[PDB]
Amino acid sequence: DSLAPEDGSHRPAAEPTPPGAQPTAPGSLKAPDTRNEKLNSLEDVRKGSENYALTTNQGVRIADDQNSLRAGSRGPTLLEDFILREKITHFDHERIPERIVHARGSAAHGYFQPYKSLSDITKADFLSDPNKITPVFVRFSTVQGGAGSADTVRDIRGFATKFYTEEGIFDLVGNNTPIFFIQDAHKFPDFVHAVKPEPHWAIPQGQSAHDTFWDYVSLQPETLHNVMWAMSDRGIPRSYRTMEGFGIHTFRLINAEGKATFVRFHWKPLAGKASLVWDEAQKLTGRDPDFHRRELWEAIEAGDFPEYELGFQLIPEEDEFKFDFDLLDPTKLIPEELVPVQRVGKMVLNRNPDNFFAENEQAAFHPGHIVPGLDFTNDPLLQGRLFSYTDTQISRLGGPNFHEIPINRPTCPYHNFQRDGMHRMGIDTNPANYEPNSINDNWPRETPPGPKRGGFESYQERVEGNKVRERSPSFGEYYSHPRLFWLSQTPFEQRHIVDGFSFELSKVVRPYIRERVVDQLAHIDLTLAQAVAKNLGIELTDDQLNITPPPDVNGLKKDPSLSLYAIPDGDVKGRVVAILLNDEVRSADLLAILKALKAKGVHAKLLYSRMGEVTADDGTVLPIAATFAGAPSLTVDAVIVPCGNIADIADNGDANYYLMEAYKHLKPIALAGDARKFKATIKIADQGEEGIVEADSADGSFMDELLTLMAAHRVWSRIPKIDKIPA
Amino acid sequence: DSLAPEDGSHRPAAEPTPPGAQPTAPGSLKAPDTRNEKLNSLEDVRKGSENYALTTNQGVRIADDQNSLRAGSRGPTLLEDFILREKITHFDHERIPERIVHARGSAAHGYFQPYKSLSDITKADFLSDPNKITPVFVRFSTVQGGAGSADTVRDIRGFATKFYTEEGIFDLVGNNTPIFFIQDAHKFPDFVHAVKPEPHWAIPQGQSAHDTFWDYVSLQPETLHNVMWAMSDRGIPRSYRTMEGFGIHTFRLINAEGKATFVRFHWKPLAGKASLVWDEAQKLTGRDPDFHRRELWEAIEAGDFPEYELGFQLIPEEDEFKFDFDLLDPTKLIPEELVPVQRVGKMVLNRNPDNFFAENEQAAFHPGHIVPGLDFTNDPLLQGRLFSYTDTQISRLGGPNFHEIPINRPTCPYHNFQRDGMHRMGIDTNPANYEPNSINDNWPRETPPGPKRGGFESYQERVEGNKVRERSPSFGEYYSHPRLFWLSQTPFEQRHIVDGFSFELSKVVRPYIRERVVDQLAHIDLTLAQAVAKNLGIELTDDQLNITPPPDVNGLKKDPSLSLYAIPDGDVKGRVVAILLNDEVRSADLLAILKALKAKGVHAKLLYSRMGEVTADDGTVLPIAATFAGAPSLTVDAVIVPCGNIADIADNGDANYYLMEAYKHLKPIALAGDARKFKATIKIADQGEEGIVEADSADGSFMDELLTLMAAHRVWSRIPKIDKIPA
Ligand code: HEM
Ligand code: HEM
Repeated sequence: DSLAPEDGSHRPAAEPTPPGAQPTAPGSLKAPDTRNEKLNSLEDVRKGSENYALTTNQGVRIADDQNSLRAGSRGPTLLEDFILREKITHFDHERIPERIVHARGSAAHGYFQPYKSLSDITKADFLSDPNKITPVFVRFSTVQGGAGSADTVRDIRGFATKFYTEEGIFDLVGNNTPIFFIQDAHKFPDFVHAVKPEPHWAIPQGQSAHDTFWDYVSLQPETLHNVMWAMSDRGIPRSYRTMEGFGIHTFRLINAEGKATFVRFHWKPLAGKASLVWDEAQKLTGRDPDFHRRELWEAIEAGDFPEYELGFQLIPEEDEFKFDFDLLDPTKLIPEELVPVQRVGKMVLNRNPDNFFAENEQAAFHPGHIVPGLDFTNDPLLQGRLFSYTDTQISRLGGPNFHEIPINRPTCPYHNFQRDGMHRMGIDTNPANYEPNSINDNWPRETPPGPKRGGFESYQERVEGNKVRERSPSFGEYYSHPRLFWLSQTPFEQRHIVDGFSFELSKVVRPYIRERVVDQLAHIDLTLAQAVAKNLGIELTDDQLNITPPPDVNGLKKDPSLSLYAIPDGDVKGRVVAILLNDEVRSADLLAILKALKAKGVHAKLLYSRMGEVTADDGTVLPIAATFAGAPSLTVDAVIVPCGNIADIADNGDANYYLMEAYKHLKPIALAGDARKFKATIKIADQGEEGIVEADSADGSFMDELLTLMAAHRVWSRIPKIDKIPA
Repeated sequence: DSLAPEDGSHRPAAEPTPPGAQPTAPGSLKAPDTRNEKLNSLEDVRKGSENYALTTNQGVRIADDQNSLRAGSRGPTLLEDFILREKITHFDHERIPERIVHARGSAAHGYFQPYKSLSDITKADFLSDPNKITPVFVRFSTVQGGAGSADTVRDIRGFATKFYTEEGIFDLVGNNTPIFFIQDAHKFPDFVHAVKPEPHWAIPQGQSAHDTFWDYVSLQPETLHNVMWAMSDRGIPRSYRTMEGFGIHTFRLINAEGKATFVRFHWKPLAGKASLVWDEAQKLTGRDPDFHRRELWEAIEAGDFPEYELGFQLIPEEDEFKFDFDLLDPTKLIPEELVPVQRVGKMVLNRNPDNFFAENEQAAFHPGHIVPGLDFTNDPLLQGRLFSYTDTQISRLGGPNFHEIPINRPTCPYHNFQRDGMHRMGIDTNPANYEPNSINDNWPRETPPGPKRGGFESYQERVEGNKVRERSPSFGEYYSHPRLFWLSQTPFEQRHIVDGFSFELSKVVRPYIRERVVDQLAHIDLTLAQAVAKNLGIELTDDQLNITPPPDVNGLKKDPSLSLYAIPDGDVKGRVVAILLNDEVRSADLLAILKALKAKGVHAKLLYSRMGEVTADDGTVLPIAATFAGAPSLTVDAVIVPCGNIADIADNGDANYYLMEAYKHLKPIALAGDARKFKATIKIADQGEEGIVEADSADGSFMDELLTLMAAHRVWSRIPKIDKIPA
C-alpha cells in the first residue's frame, strides 16, 4: 500500500554509513553478508515479514486488526473474540525478571582468533591453532542500576564473552577493573544490598553516593582498593571501546601433559583508553541515557568495529608464594611491571543483533562454563560465583532448558540423559535416559581425558586442612595496593579521584560516616586524605597525621599501566566532531574541514538552530543533523566553527553555551576567520592559548593542530582556567 | 556493639523534619502514630530487628556471617555449606517481572473521606456517610520507561487509588490528562510498542522522540488530542502534588432505586497545578533521576501531606446524545464549562511505606475492581482493559493468589470456594468447596441485591445489534478537541507546545514522517502548524494553507480549565528555596529571610562550595546542606543570595552559573546588599526588572516581593530575555 514513502527513504542502505546518516536497522538487514557459524545457525529461528499476512500465533489470518468484536458498533465486547484475547494475553506477559546485578547492558556479535598455537601451555582447542576463528557474543554492562537505568553513570562496567568453541561454550565473564570489592562470596549479598537503591524508598538509582554504600565501605577496608578505581575517571568511560577488561581471578591453564600454569586474563582496547569527566558524564545521563548503547550500535554500523587483544599474565606453579600479596586474593592486582601481559589473540565485534530481547536479554553467561585446558583455583569469591549463575536462570529464564534458548545453544554437539523440564525443545529418540544401559548399548558414552577431544577431568590439587569458615591471614592487608594505584596516577588524574570522593561523600547525610571514610584514606596516603577532608570541612587529628604509610608492593613504587593517560594511545578514528553552521557558510572552510576529517576516519555532525538545510556561499546545500540544543557538546569530541555569516549565530545563547560547556569539559575548539569573535565568550587572550586552534581560514595546518589535540583526548592544561567559567 | 555512633546520630527523629534535615526512614519508624485500618492490619506481617539474632530462614542462628565453609582457610568451598547456599539462593531470585507499562512509580498511604452522603445518586457504601473514612494506597507512575528509568521525563503520568471499602476493594486507576490516545483496546499493544524502546536496539528510554512513535501518530489521527497534552507543559509536572488526575472513561453510578447516572471522575490538586519547563526537566533527569520519588517521600515526612478533591461530572441518562462528541469516546473530554465538576470528598496522603518492594512493587490495581453502586459502560477501551489486569498478574505476581499478598488484601471479609494455586496462604476449613451443597448447609451463601450490604448485580442495559468488529461513526472526528485545548492555552503555554513538537520531531531521522505530522497539525490550527514547520525547515503547501478549521465543541470557543496557568492557584507551602552562603554572612539578612519563609511554610537549603559549616558575622554557626554543584538550581524554586563577604563566592563559576540557570528557568532571584553585584552576571539593568527582587538588606518587603513571585510559580514575562543567555 503506501504508508511507505516512494523514493524508498524509509529503508537504510545496507552498507556502512556514518553515525546518524540513516535510520539504524536489525543486523541482518543492515549487514546481510557478515556471517559466522553462530550467526548462520540462528537462521533457523529468524522470522521475516514482507509479503506476509498478519496472523494469529495459530496461523489464522486476521481481516480486522483495528476493532474488537462487539454486539453492535456502540455495544459491549464479547468474550468470544479470541483474536483480541490472544493479542492482549501475549502483551500482558512480555516481561521476564531482569538480571539481579548487571541488568543494564549492550551486546554485539563477532570473532576471536589466536596469534599462534598455545599448545605448550593449554590443551584448550579454541587456542590451539592461529587459523581457527571462534564465534563470540559479548555483552557490556554496568553493575547497580536496573535495565531502564542510564549508561554514563559512575560505576564498574561488566565485560562478558561467550566463546562458541568446538569442545563447548567457554564464558569469560569479567569487568573493567582488575580487582573486585569483596574477598569472600558469602558477603556478596551484603555488598550488593549496600550499593543498591535503599530498601525503604528505592533511591538512588545508578549511584553509590548514599549512606549505606559508604557505611559498608568504612566498615569493610577490603573494599577500598576497588572503590579507588570506581572513584577515578576509570568509573566513567567514553565508550565500551575505550576500556580494558579483566577476569579478576587467578585460573589454571592445563596442558596435554598435565602441567598446570596460573593465569590472569586481560582485554586490551585497540582504540586506547579514554574517559569522560564527571560534570560531563552526569549531565549526559540526562541529555542521552542511551549514549553508550547508541554509540556501540553505530560504531559497528559505520564499520568502526571494536577490537581487543586477549592477554595472559602467566605465573608458574612454583612462584605461587613469590609475591607479597596472595595470588588467590581477588582484591589484589598483579603489577604488569612484575608480571607482563603476553598478547595471545584478537577479538572483533562486527555485527549487531536483530532483536534485543531475544538475543541480548535472554543471554545467560556463567564463569563455570569452562572447557578442557582450563580449570579453577581456590579463590573464595570465584568458588561462590560458581554456585550462583546456574541457580539464577531457573527464575530469570524460566527453567533448566535455558541452553535451548537460541542465543545460548552450543554450535557443537551436546547429548546426555537429561529429560523434561519447562519448554523442552529437544525430542529425544534414545530408548535409554540413564546410564549404564545395555538397551541403546550405552550411548551416548563417557570419553577418557586426552590431548584433543577428551573428557573433562579436574586438576588433582592437594587439599589438607579442617572444615573451617575462616579467612586466610594472607588476605589481611588492605592498603598498599590502593596506594600503588594512587601513586601511579598523573596529577590531574589524582585531582579527579579527590573530587570523586568529595562529591560522593557530600551526599552522605550522616557525617560520622564521612569521617569514618576519611580515616581510612589517611591509612592509604595523607595527601589524598587532606584533600578530601578539606572539601568536606573535616580536620585531621594529629594522630591521623602520624599514621605510617603502607609498604610497597614487591618494592614497586608506581606502575604506569594503572593510569589511563600516562603512556598515551588514542584512536582518533571513530571519534565525532560538531561543526556549527550559519546561513552563509564559507565552503572553502567547510570542504577543507571535511576532507581532513574523512582522511583520519573522524565523523562530523553539521549542527544549526533549525532543522532542514542551509546553503553555503557557493549555493551548496547542507542538510542539518541536529540543533545545538538537540545534540549538545556533551555528545561530541571537539567543536569546529567555520567562517561565514557569523552574525547569525553570534547572538544565539545556545551556540555560545555550546562553546562554554565544551571548553569546560576540556575539549579542543577550532575557530576559523570571523568565528574567532567567540574567543570573547570563553574569555581568551588575543595572544591565544593551548587547545583553542584559530586561524584566518580552515586549512591543512589548522586541521593538523586540531587532529593532534584530538589524538591527545582532552586539553588537561586548561584545568586551572575552567574554575572561573560559569557553565 | 559500636558501629552505631553514640550521640545517637544514625537514627532520624520520629517527628516531622524539613527536607534533608535527617536521614529518611521506614514509615513506622518515622511516624509511629499515623495509623489507619489498612496500616494496622499489615502489623501481622511487619518484621523488626533490634536485639534479634541473625538466622537462617529456618530459624538456625548464624555464628560466622563473613566466611564460607572451606577445607582449610585457603582451600575449596564445600557443597555442605547450607548457610551460604541459602543466602545466595534467595539473592539469585530477588526480582519479579516489572509492570509491562507504568513500571516506574511511587506510592503512599492515606485516607479518603466524603463531604456528604451521595445516597441519592449511588448506593456505594464508601460514599454513603461523611463520617466514614476509607484507607487508600496510591501509586503515581510514568507510562514508557522501566522501573529504573528517570522521574522528570516528558510523558503521561498514572494516578491509581486503592480504596479499602467495607464492601470490597474499589480501584480507581486513572491518569493525569482527561482523554487517552486510542479508542479501541485492540490497538493498545501497537500503540505501546510504538512509544516503547525500538525492537532492534532498545533505544530510547523514557522518550517518544523517535521515529516509530511519530510514525504511528501520523497514521492514526485519533492519537492527536492526547499527544497535544503530552507536548504541553502538562507532560513535565513539578510534583505528583501539582497535577490533576482523571478516570478518563464514562462510568455509571447506580442508586438504591436502580437509577443509573453517567459520571466522569476528577482529582483536583489542593496545592495548585505547576510544571517544569523542558530544559529544566530534561537536565534534572541527569542531575537527580529520583526527583519525583524523593520529593513525595519528603513532603510526607515534613508533614506537607498531599491532598486532592474527588470531583464528579454527572450527566443524566437522557442527555446521552446531547453533545456533539460521543460520551463513550475516550479521546473526547467533557468541557467543564458544559458540565461542572462537583467536589465530593477529599484524600490525604500521610504515610510512606516501610518496604518499597513489598508494598509498592507487589501492588496490583485493576479497573474491574468495582463495588455495588458503580458499574461500567460500553466504552471500547474500558471494555478491553477489563480483560487485562487480571491476566497480567499471573506472571508478574506469580499466580491466582495475588490478593493474599499483604498490601492487596481486603480489610473486609472475603469467603468463596476457590481453592489451591501457587503460595496459597488460606487454610480452608469448609467441608465443601462447591455450591450448591448440603454438607456445610450451603455456606458461604449468595446475597440478593439491596440498598446496603447486597450482592453485585449488573445494570440491565439493552443491547441490540449484530456481532461486528466495527468502529461507531460517532467516534470519527479527530480535530475539534485538540483545537479547543490549543485555544484555551495562555500565549507562553502555546509557545511551549510549539517547542515540544519541534524538539521531538527534530529527533525523527526520516523527514517524510515529520512532514506527515505537520500536515495533521494544519488540520487543527494553522498558527500551530506554521510555527512547528518553521523550526523544522518545512514549507506549507498553499493547499495546507487552505484547510478549513474544525467546528467548535458545542459552541465553546475555549475553556480556561484546560490551561495550567490561566486562573491561578499556588501552594507556596512545601516549596523550597536555595540560599547561597559565603564565609561572613550577615545574620541580619539571614534571620529575616528564614523567619519569613518559616511563616509561609517554605523550606530553605543553605548551600556553599564546601561541606561542613560557616560562621555568620556574629559568630553563629551555619551547617551547609549541599554544595552549589551538589544541589543545582534545578532542584529548588527560587534563589536568595544574602549580603556578607560577597568577594568569596563572586569569582566562583558555580555560584554564578547557579544564578544563570535559575534565571533562564524563569525562577524568582532575590539579591540583598552587595549580592546585587551579580546583576552584572545575569545582565540586568540598574533600573531593575521583574522577577529580580533586590534591596539594601533582606527584610519584610524584600521577602514579600519574593513570596508573591513564588505564589505565581515562574516569571513568564522574562521569556523574551532568556534567549540571549548562555546557560
Ligand atoms: C570478580 C567478581 C565478579 C565479576 C568480574 C562478575 C561479573 C559479572 C558480569 C560481567 C555479569 C553480567 C552478565 C551479563 O552480562 O549477562 C555478572 C552477572 C551476575 N553475577 Fe557476577 N561477577 C562477580 C562476582 C559475583 C559474585 C560473588 C556472585 C555471586 C555469588 C555473582 C553473581 C552474579 C549473578 C547471579 C549474575 C547475574 C547472572 C546472570 O544473569 O546470568 N557475581 N557478573
Ligand atoms: C484510559 C486508559 C488507561 C488508563 C487511564 C490506564 C491507567 C493505568 C495505570 C495508572 C496503571 C498503573 C498501575 C500501577 O500503578 O500499579 C496501569 C497499568 C496497566 N494497564 Fe493501563 N490504562 C489505560 C489503558 C490500558 C489498556 C487499553 C490496557 C490493556 C488492554 C491497559 C493495560 C494495563 C496493564 C496490563 C497494566 C499493568 C497492570 C498491572 O500491573 O496491574 N491499560 N494502567
